[PDB]
Amino acid sequence: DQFRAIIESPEGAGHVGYQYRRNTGSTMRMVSDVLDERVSLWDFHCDPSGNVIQPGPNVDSRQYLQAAIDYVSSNGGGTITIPAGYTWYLGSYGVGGIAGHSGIIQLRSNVNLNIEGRIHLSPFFDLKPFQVFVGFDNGDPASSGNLENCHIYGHGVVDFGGYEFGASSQLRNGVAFGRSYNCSVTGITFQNGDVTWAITLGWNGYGSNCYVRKCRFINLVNSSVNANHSTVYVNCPYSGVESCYFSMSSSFARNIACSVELHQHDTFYRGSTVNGYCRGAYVVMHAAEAAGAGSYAYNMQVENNIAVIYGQFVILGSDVTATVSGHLNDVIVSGNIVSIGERAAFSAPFGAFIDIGPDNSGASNVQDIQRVLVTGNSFYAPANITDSAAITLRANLNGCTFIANNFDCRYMVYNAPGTTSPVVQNLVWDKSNVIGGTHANQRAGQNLFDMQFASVVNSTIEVQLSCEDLSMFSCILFPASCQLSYSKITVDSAWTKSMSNTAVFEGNQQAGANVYVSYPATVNLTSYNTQGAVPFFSTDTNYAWVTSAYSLSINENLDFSPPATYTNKANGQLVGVGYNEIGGVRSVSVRLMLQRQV
Amino acid sequence: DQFRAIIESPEGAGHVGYQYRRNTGSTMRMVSDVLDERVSLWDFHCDPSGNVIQPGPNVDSRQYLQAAIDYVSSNGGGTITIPAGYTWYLGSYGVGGIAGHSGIIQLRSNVNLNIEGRIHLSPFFDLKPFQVFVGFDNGDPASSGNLENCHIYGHGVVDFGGYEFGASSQLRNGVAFGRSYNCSVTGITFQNGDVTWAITLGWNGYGSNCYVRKCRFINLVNSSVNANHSTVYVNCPYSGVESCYFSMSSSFARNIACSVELHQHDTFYRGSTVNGYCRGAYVVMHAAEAAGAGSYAYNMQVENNIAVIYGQFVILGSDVTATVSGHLNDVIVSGNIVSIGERAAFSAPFGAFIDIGPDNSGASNVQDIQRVLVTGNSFYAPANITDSAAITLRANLNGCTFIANNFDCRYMVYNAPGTTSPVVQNLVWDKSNVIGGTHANQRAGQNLFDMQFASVVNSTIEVQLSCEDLSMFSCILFPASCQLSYSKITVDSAWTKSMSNTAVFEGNQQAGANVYVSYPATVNLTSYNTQGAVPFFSTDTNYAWVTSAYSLSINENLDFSPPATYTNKANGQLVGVGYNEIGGVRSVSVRLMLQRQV
Amino acid sequence: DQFRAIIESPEGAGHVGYQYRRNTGSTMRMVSDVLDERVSLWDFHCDPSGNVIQPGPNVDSRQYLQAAIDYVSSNGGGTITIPAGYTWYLGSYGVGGIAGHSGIIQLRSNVNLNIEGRIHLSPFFDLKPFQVFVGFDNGDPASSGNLENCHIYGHGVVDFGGYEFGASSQLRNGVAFGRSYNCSVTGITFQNGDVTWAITLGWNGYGSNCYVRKCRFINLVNSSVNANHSTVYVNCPYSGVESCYFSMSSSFARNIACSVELHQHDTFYRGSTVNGYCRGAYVVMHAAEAAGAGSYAYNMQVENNIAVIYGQFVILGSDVTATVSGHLNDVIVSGNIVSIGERAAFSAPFGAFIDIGPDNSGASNVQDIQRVLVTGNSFYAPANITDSAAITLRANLNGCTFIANNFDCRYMVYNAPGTTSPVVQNLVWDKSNVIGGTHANQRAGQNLFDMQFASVVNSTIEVQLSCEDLSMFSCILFPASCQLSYSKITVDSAWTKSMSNTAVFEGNQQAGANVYVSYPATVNLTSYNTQGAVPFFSTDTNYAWVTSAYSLSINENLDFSPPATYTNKANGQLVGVGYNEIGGVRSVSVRLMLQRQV
Ligand SMILES: CC(=O)N[C@H]1[C@H](O[C@@H]2[C@@H](O)[C@@H](O)O[C@H](CO)[C@@H]2O[C@H]2O[C@H](CO[C@@H]3O[C@@H](C)[C@H](O)[C@@H](O)[C@H]3O)[C@@H](O)[C@H](O)[C@H]2O)O[C@H](CO)[C@@H](O)[C@@H]1O
Ligand SMILES: CC(=O)N[C@H]1[C@H](O[C@@H]2[C@@H](O)[C@@H](O)O[C@H](CO)[C@@H]2O[C@H]2O[C@H](CO[C@@H]3O[C@@H](C)[C@H](O)[C@@H](O)[C@H]3O)[C@@H](O)[C@H](O)[C@H]2O)O[C@H](CO)[C@@H](O)[C@@H]1O
Ligand SMILES: CC(=O)N[C@H]1[C@H](O[C@@H]2[C@@H](O)[C@@H](O)O[C@H](CO)[C@@H]2O[C@H]2O[C@H](CO[C@@H]3O[C@@H](C)[C@H](O)[C@@H](O)[C@H]3O)[C@@H](O)[C@H](O)[C@H]2O)O[C@H](CO)[C@@H](O)[C@@H]1O
Repeated sequence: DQFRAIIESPEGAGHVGYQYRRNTGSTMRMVSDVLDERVSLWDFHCDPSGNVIQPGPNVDSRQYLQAAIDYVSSNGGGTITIPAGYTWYLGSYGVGGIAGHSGIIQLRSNVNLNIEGRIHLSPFFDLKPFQVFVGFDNGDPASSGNLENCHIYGHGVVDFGGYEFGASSQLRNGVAFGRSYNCSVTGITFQNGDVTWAITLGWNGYGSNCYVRKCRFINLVNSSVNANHSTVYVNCPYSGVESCYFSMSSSFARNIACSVELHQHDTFYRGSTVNGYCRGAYVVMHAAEAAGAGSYAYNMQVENNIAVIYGQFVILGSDVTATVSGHLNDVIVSGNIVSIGERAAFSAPFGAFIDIGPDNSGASNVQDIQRVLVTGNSFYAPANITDSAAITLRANLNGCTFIANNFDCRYMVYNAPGTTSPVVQNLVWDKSNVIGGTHANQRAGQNLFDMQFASVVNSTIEVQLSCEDLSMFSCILFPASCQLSYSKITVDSAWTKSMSNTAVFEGNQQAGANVYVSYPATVNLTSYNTQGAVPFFSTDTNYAWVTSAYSLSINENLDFSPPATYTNKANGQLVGVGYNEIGGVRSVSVRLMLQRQV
Repeated sequence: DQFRAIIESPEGAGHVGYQYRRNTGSTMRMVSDVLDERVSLWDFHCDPSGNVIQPGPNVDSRQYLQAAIDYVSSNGGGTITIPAGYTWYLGSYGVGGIAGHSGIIQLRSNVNLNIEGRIHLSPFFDLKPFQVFVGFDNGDPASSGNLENCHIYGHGVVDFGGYEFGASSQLRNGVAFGRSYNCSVTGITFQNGDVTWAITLGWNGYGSNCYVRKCRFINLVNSSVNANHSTVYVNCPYSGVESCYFSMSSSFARNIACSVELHQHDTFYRGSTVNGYCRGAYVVMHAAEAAGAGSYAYNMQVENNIAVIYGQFVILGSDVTATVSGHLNDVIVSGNIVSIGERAAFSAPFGAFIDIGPDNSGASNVQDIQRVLVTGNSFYAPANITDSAAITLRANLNGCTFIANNFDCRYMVYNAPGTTSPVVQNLVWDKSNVIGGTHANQRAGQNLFDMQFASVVNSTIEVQLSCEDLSMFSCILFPASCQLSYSKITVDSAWTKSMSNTAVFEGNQQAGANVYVSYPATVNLTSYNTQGAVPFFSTDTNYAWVTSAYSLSINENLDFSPPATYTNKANGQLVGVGYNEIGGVRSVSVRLMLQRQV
Repeated sequence: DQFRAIIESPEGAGHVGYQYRRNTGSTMRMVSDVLDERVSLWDFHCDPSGNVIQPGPNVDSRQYLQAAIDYVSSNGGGTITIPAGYTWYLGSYGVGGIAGHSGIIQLRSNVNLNIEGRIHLSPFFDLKPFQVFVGFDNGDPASSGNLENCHIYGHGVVDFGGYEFGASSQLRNGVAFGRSYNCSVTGITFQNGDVTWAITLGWNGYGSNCYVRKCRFINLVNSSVNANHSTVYVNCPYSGVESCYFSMSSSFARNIACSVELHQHDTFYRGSTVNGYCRGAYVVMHAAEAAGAGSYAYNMQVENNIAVIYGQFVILGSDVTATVSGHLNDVIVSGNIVSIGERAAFSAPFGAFIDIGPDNSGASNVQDIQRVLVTGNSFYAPANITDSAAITLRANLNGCTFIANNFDCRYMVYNAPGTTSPVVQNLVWDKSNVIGGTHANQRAGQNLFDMQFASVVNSTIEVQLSCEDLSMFSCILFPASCQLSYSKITVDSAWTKSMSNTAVFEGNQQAGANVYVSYPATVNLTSYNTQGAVPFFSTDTNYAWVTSAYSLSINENLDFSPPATYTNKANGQLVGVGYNEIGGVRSVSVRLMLQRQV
């Protein structure tokens, strides 16, 4: 039986003819040709005699998956399926160029992985570093070639085995695409680990068009050893994260974990849900990462996300090295709904919607951050969380614009006294920002806008309360150490009638030539005796800076009326003309709106 | 011919050898192994002798599809293809655990359906209830196990046969995922029915990570019998609807159909287009649904949708049962563009962008709704639609914030007089909301903000017109039955010069100690005779509450000038100091901005 | 060997039995049946004897791909794979109905293309027109049938060969879906050409539910011959573009290329990144395109995009033909972050966030554009780019509303003097729009809001600076040729103290009966001699229109004080009552806020 021998051999399929649907005009093929149109791990998961090996906890699938990728790479590419209904364990390190990255599998250009089954790490990796899928082809990323056109997708799962880090200095990753152009991860669930990142895109600005979409990241920090975690790190331009789910349950994640970092221009983070993390996203130009795409991170978008976090939602930064200066500009943060989860005050990093963070070494005088728009977001922190702010402004800021947000937390603008002394320019807080009332009555000894800065210039703060909080010391306070110039600071009178202090300038900074200010105050006045039109003058002489003032109080009297409006005099008194129906010296205490140049 | 017999048998493929692309290092397989990597309905759509059966209107495909799902379930899962180019009819009910749900097909964990062809309901189902795909495994959902990792996707179609409901009490559904974790529907067209829902996600808070993406829902209500319709009902957290299309053509849909309901925390509805529906989305915490995820619906997002509807866009609610109280908070509604379609006034449910709706029994004193941000939306209703409002505020409200919207409809804030008397707290209407002019000249007898409430506290209404409408009775009216306290109510003077009434307080509520108000009014004044500085006093004594007023009128006179600014007196007169170049009693009628504590 | 003959024949696979996974309950099939479940180009890419032909630059694959589409069409449809690891060249025109469209491949209903490999145009097409994939079935689109349920998707590539246009009048396209219902392109990279469009959806309003998602468009203009380019043209309703990437590198693209055009109702452009283009999106109702969906483009959404462009971001338009009038309304532009790329002033079309453009023939008196909301966007242009505006308002406008944007460019509102004279209604510029300072000191001879119109009615401009720019001639200027009525124009005083001109009305238009205005000015006053309450009067008589004015200056004097507030007199003087502690004629120069009816 010669024909029998061929048919039963591995070339058997190549001798059975086939023509699509018996169509006379279709290609006369062999069964093997049609089967060759697809490829799976089963086609490489075999022993040296070619007998298929069943996957399992006792089998290391690494070499077989690598053989599949290497082969498909050699044919110009394709898509390898990792079959559903099986768990495929990885139990050794890869070799060659990915060894320097603690790599397991080496990705190759044009070779996609359709992961329908589960990929699981074996206990070999317990307490060890690892990067599961690596797209670099050299231990030195600077000498690595590119990875192009590599997509990982499916309904499958990458499971990191639950193993803790062995040492804080170790690094662990799921997918490092490397110097990556047109690469993506879609649909995959990454779970059950203690890792540094789940996915990294690009390398120091090298790369383009890399995306993470519709992925889940679940419980990826689990130990006190883990130094730091950011689930997706975007280090190439024209790249981003969309429609993903991020969840952590460990206490440690609330102190160290961030969902996304955006580190190059034209990058985005949109439409995603975050729970249990410390931080939402870093948006930062690191000078050390400026090689591939320049020293500017611009066109940065964080939009339409949903988050419960314990520290800061968006952290802005930029820094310098010996020879390069990083710049961050043209950022939009819009449409996000964010809360600080239930926690004790000071039990996690300081709660904030926006943080202007110092560099990794703690320097606050290196940053060049400007042209940032924060608009149409909602932020909430529970009433007990003292450490919650719309913005913690902890390093030099060259501009940030807030319009039409709803911020319901302890502070609006904050920086800790006796820490950094930021230089602030072009901070714009529009009157359309609504200040919520959750923290009313909690603010004893506190200033709602606590302006603990070296200096403030070209800034606008338009304070509008929407309910009373008589516990606060002031709506806005500038310590004497903070210079203030070419700025507009206003406090709307609504809900302020009973406040002893509204705006406080501890160095009398509101007297500056180009400071435009208005706020309520209580003023004692006394009139002359004259019947008829009669002047009223303030008893105090603290108003040399006031350009006009007007009454916010009713007049309980019949026989006279104080002035509706006032100007000042050289000695610092207010003066206006009221009316004595009957003569007599009058004395009244009136609530006035004090105005300077507005 | 022994070998011939084996090759022609069903085990024939298992005797033909194959090795991928003749690669010496690839697995030596059999053709059957490679074919076994995929699975379709054809592999189960056969008679008892194993002969394939062709689908068609005369064939019930249910048992075969169920057999396929049951089998793949037993192997740890996979994806069953429902082939393109065929219509597969379902013509009987399923059995076992899904019978209590009028179920047709029972879904099982890890078994995906790739629907490329059409699934059609046979006339067996005419006038009957049905739920086409059911993920519960018990008639009692409380005793049901979970459905996990079940995805339905493809370019295919579920067609409900056009059959009307037989009775209003019947229920019909397309996909009920059940107690559903990591389940989704993507790409599918659901059409041609009279159903209650197309898709339901979760059960009373049990479930997670369920999504509906890139689906179409077309003509899914067609009869007067249909009691109610919501196309997608999201009843588990961390779930949502994205990039879907919803269309109805029936008149009945304009009165009963909603596109989406969001009923648990961290849920979303984004980027979708709606036409022909009554309602856009319910966003509600039902106490009766609080078992799986708690009694709070928070982190609720409705964003970037496009809608033509006939009733209300977003309906907020919360309610209670004997032992549980539902709460709704931390909601964002942003970036939506919505219109009321062409219709006669009062011909469908009352038109609204936001509705604060009573509970199912009509109770308006059970709701706990707060921390809602409505920002950056546009709403339009044609000029004839009397029943159109930015917000219909019909039940107790604990807070809602409007910033930077464009509302072009009959009313801004409305509630019907002599219906409910809501208790209102923390209603914030920022001055950045633009009020359109489509309904100018239509408002005879109407108040633009009709404050028909029991009480209003800690609220802000900053009215800014952008064109004249002298037909309206007032910009804002508070009936004497509505208490008003700790609130700010302002009417900007632009386009108001000719209005007889701007703000109306029928119980003189603007006199409250912590009410901050400003609005224009016309006032008659008379001066004393004195040459020189001379007082002017109002003829009326209705101004005991005014803290200051200033002129909005020019002075046509040469020989005198009235005061630019006024205060009040104990008897309720305004008083200010003007100037008589020549003596004489003066009498003038002036438009003033009346101010209280602002 | 009779059995051998059958097995080796093209019917061989139809004689080898198969039963899925040896399941006794599965269908007893033949291998051919299972292989027949899929279909690829390999099944048709053969010679007349049925021998497979290898693709390559020397092989025209067109006829084979067409045969595949024609065949699958005949079976009710399916998905044809274009295999990965191969480049498939097209080298001739198609025949029949697509010839009138210079068509290569004719698409057919229900036949999807899964493009995993590359499709490349051969040099046959150099200097020639072409439309690669055409869904029309007639040379005359008006006589064409529909294309339904056609999806093109995959990780593959359409490469236009780099060939330049041969003549400016030629047209080139990638995918013309035609009269297209439920058609889409997903994941595909279109690159390396000189084309008119990459994708067109619909035809003159005929079509529905067509989408372009997750596609890349790279370097699709390369010559001075190319007349015009818009990458995706949306010409059917309920359709749009989402999550796409658009990049150009040619200088010509900066002058002629637009990323998207939206031309019918309920269409969108979202979540996309654009670099190197002239324009972002046209949003236009062309009367010539009103056949299929009506003469109104409404529910138009441009949201959450990222762009670097050289001309205009969003261009609005509508026009008329002999018998049809186009209307554009109900548009939202929100959440976009856009910059003008580095370029010399006037070196590309005039930079703008919004352009109200004239029609194709240059007519500016045909447009009906209204109910547009522009909110929560950021725009930046470098300081040297004189030709940069938030809005270039160059044709009649019936309404546009700006709320809560950040605009950092040369002009806010602009139209060139001595060009068109638009009639403007319902232009609303809310005070929540933040005006950036990049162009401070660059504005010599320029007006920030340059109101070069025939007339302005029912409009609001609330100017708020956030830093000083004393170079500008004025904040807002109306030439005498521009009528102004029923409008509100205000200039906030912050950063204006040193400006000689704030608001300028060259025809004294601010005196209109229903003009509501406020702005700062410097005024010289002189008092009478009288000790005590004493009048101050302006020296100039230019204030007959002023209803009130108040001091923006401090009083450096001890012996007297000028009035805090003023009204006017019939002769055009201001007058107020100040106070002389000691008698004497006083003379002062004061900065006042002039107010009319506000
Ligand atoms: C400036 C820089 O090194 N950037 C890295 C980036 O590094 C981050 C750093 O920005 C900071 O965020 O903290 C974390 C700590 O978790 C990172 O630092 C750690 O990792 C870097 C990167 O690691 C090296 O380079 C990789 C490409 C190799 O695969 C890896 O084996 C290792 O050689 C390391 O230099 C630090 O010492 C370590 O603390 O990380 C991103 C994402 O991986 C990378 O793109 C960028 O170059
Ligand atoms: C409190 C509650 O029952 N919630 C149901 C939800 O029910 C809605 C209800 O919220 C209201 O919206 O009106 C509609 C009417 O169209 C619904 O009520 C109708 O359906 C419910 C649910 O049906 C039962 O439970 C299902 C899980 C079974 O499959 C079904 O066979 C039936 O036993 C019913 O109790 C009402 O009497 C009926 O009027 O509906 C959602 C979505 O299905 C569900 O998740 C939730 O538990
Ligand atoms: C009114 C109109 O013709 N609309 C066309 C649309 O045409 C655009 C036009 O709106 C303008 O934008 O400039 C460009 C120039 O690049 C277009 O005009 C050019 O193309 C049109 C359309 O071409 C004809 O009709 C197609 C359906 C055929 O496939 C083609 O072979 C040709 O017969 C042409 O009439 C102009 O003369 C030419 O300058 O284009 C869109 C998208 O294709 C189309 O849907 C709409 O009908």
